[PDB]
Amino acid sequence: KNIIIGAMTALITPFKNGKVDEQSYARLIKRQIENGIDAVVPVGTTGESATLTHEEHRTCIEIAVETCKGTKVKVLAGAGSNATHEAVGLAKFAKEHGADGILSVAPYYNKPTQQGLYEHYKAIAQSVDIPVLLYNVPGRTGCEISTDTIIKLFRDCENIYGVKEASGNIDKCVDLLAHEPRMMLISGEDAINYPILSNGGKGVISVTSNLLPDMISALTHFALDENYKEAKKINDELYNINKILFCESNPIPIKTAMYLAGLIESLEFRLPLCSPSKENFAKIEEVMKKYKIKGF
Amino acid sequence: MDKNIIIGAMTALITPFKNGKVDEQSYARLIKRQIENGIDAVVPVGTTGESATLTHEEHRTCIEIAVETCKGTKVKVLAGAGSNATHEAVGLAKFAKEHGADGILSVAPYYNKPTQQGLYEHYKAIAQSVDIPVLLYNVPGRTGCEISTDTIIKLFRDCENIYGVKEASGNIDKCVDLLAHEPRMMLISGEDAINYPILSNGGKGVISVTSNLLPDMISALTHFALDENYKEAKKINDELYNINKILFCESNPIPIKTAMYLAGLIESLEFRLPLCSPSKENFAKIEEVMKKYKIKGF
Amino acid sequence: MDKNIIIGAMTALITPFKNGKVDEQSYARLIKRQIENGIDAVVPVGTTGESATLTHEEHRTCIEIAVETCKGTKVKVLAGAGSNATHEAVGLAKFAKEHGADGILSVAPYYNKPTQQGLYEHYKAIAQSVDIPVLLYNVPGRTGCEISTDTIIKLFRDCENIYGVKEASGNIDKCVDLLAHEPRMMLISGEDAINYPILSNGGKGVISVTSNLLPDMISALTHFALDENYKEAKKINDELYNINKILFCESNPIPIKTAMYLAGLIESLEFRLPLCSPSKENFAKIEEVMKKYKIKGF
Amino acid sequence: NAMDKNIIIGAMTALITPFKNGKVDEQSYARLIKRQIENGIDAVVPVGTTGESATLTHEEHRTCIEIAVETCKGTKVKVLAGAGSNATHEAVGLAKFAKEHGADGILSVAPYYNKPTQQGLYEHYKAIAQSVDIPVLLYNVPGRTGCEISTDTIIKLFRDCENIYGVKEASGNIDKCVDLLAHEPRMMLISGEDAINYPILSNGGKGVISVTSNLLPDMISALTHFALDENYKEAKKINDELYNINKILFCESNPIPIKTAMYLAGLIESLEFRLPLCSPSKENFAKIEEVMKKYKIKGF
Ligand SMILES: [Cl-]
Ligand SMILES: [Cl-]
Ligand SMILES: [Cl-]
Ligand SMILES: [Cl-]
Ligand SMILES: [Cl-]
Ligand SMILES: [Cl-]
Ligand SMILES: [Cl-]
Ligand SMILES: [Cl-]
Ligand SMILES: [Cl-]
Ligand SMILES: [Cl-]
Repeated sequence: KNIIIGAMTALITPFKNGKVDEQSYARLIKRQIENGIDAVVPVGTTGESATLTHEEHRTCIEIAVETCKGTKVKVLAGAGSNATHEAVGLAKFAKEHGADGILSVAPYYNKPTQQGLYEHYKAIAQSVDIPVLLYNVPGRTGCEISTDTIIKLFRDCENIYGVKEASGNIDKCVDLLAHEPRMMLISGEDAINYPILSNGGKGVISVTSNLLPDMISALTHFALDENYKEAKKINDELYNINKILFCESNPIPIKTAMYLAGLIESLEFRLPLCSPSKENFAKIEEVMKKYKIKGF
Repeated sequence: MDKNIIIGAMTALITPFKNGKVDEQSYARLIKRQIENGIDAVVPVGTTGESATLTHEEHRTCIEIAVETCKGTKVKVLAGAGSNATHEAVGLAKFAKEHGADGILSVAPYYNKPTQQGLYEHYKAIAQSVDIPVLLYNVPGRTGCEISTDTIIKLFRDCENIYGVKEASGNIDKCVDLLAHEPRMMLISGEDAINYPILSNGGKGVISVTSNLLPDMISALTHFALDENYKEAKKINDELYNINKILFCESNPIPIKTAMYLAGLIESLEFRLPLCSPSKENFAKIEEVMKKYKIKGF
Repeated sequence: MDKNIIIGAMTALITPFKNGKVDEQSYARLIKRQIENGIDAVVPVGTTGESATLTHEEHRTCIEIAVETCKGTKVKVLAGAGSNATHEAVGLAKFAKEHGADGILSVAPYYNKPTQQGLYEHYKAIAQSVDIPVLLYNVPGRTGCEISTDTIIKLFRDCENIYGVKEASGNIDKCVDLLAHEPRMMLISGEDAINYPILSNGGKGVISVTSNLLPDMISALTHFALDENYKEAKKINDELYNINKILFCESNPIPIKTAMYLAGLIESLEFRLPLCSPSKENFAKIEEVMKKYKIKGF
Repeated sequence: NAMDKNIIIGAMTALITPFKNGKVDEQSYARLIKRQIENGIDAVVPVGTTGESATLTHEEHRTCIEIAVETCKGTKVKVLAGAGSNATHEAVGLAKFAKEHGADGILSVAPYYNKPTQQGLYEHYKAIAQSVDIPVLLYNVPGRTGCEISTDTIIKLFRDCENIYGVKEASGNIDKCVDLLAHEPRMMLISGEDAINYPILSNGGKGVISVTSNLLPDMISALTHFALDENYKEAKKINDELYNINKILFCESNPIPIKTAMYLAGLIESLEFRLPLCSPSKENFAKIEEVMKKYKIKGF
């Protein structure tokens, strides 16, 4: 198996005057690289994938690929869709523009059956020869990839190598690795990075690492090296920030934090996303004071 | 206040496929069948119509066919036009208008979970971009978000052409809340099994999946209720419960297309991935349930 | 079949405390006030009456006071008598009958989560133990289990004295399901905000929290609906929505007892732990909502 | 602070209660407890949910606690008696009752059915804790009670009451477990969900109150002891091996599946429950029967 594992960041997409701030994007990626991160995920949920155009999607993947060139950092591009023909197109597109692998979210809104999910991902995996990571996030999609479906896809499709789980369900994580220990289970929920890793998970795709790349990468690496004592210490230390970064829908809080930290110049979203309430803005600002935030 | 509205018995149209493409002649035939069986409006390219997997050109074709087929009749076209990206939703609204839609149905942003403030700005932008009626669509089970009663009411009061909401949330308490606080809006049932309860509380129409198969029955239920013939409306809602329930034994529109195929109303049981045929067990359950109903032909 | 029934407008009675004991004089006055304001039955020692924290002797006293206060009137006593242990629930049913109850309300077993087969056997045992009417009570948010439609219908058909169900599940779909398949049963609303929708679908009464405070309004709503005056019933249901909602801002009966205290209808705002007074903020919200309503004294 | 040091942790079993001809089978109960003791178990919990507390009489409650205390006497095994109620006055009475009958501590479930507020829950447990001088373990199980003890409430009770020493969590919410131990690392977090015993322990949890251990006490006790010694590799191996049985033991409401397994294993003579509990469906019975055949089940 070719795989992409370790500490990985779901990159925010900075905007300036309604456009992707391309210089800022490259600079943010360089900061990730210099702080121990193993891979970056351009144009996922945290990157406002829903509201980007196809050309902007291309631009972000290209910038990620170029910034990571000559480094150990890989690019796991977001490429999911709820239409199979579109997801196949996107997987091919990502590979065309130099991605090392793709993250492909379960179809949102149209609620396919397990058989549909199996055929969806089989089509995607067959369209490219790079690694594919499934992404289960039922609170956002309205559907769940069952354990049996994930395992069948892993066993049947050479390049499907694991799943990013964002379902708040540690029982499912036990189920997955007890039955198919060969897969790469990746945490998609920051607050529980340590519990997932301590049960044999092999990485994280993190929102929090946008702000604290050094701490998330340290946690992940400690855990992978079976230094559970030190990984847990960091996971506990991070709980407050990990929680507050979801006080409103991601990436509203993380972009607010990045702005407060002076890491992006404009606190700007594309509708229907918008700035947080004053109460939540103030909570985010206060929680941040307890952490050492690396600059550029 | 004096909004234009689209209400009454309405159908969320399925989209038939043939050899991987939209079967345009079948689509027209199905719409004419709805018209001839008492339906007041049709919704092309919504969820039941597999909007997620149609191309932009197909979206255009389906709307154009619906508009053309309804010409020379009272039947209105309420086009599906929602997106989870506000700039896209605005473009879809203008696009539907340009192609002759009488109004638009605009689903709450799915997957990206905007806040209420974001939902308000989303729909304000859409409503400002066209001069035709806009019906909000709340279906939290699919979208991952809910347009709150406060937000719906604020939109209704602030934007002239937002005239109501299609509710698909299995929450009759919310239906009471909405009409108690803002009795001028058009509340539209988006859940077939509870069509009668929504109408009897002051709802003014339905956007139905079941009416694809049984348009005459859904039409009668709605008009009985609008005329305050509640005993007759309830009787039909009760008779329809079994089919209303089986049409969601797998995710819509898998069961309704299966039923249309079984009834001989479409030629092939064909979907676009990630949708697919139902399990053999569910296929058989649908077939058995249908035997209790008189299904209008062409 | 021709079952004895207890239907119409009914009140889930609060239990007033004074110095840590049941205030028996207050209890009697509160019941007389319900009788004088058009209520058809009262329910002593249910959830709203803090049944969990009353002793066996207090349970006895409350039932005896309800029965005595209702003598010489048409008002019925539907006594709370459920338990999560079948042997206990049988004992409670016999006990309620012994002390003069006209029927019993028997909640689905809480906490131990029996299966449908277990629920069927539970209620079959209870119904066999007495010759008075038994009303099932489904409230999954409190019990952790749900009596399915099939189970309810099987019980109704198999056990002569089980005559229907109080539904408090926020699920109008299930109300449709129940009466579409078994129209002979008495469906009773257990959720005040949706009293009208349940009645307009053929429900035959309510067991209300709000009627503690506004008995004449709940009675009128119910009787308008039973006479098929749906416009008038809906008008009251809509007017009541604000109070109906605020009465659950914290777990019932915390808000209703607060409201009764604010209205001057009980002397002290006293609960038995683990119930306690509402937050300062919720106390203020309840007071403000009440200002819009006419409240009758004794 | 003596009390702060008095805890009951390690591998613990939520005991089933065997019936024979509608009565508690006292000989069988003693025998089953001895089997737990001889297979590495650190404490037993008589008359909890798994023991069908809801349907036992007060006299049967006393009998079960007495048998547990006597059987554990002279061993290091502790008795953590079920003593919760949704009425505070009753819960206080039950705590005193458990103490007077020799229990080492009590397990006290969050009030079911009546849905108290967090302030009510705090007052409920403060009353209970002040009534006895033995350890109290809170028990959060929202799917059964209809309420949840919030992290803030749990931490406040731990900080305010000397003898409230931790919480048994059965909420399938590992985030909450992180939250609890990140903010109050001195408490004893106890797993109440067998399938995730290892994840809870590896995050600093200090024991389990197990249903599965009724059937496989040796495997649950080995897992727990490995984890407490930071041999995570070996603890995880057992947790993984156990997943199939841990899952099937909840195919219907506990203790329906565990009693079915005990019966099929010959560890109790009859598959008998008190209503409203009853035997499982034919489908689930068969699933339980087949899953068991992959495990080694110790006899007496
Ligand atoms: Cl499925
Ligand atoms: Cl296996
Ligand atoms: Cl903004
Ligand atoms: Cl604000
Ligand atoms: Cl099949
Ligand atoms: Cl007696
Ligand atoms: Cl069941
Ligand atoms: Cl307060
Ligand atoms: Cl609270
Ligand atoms: Cl703290």
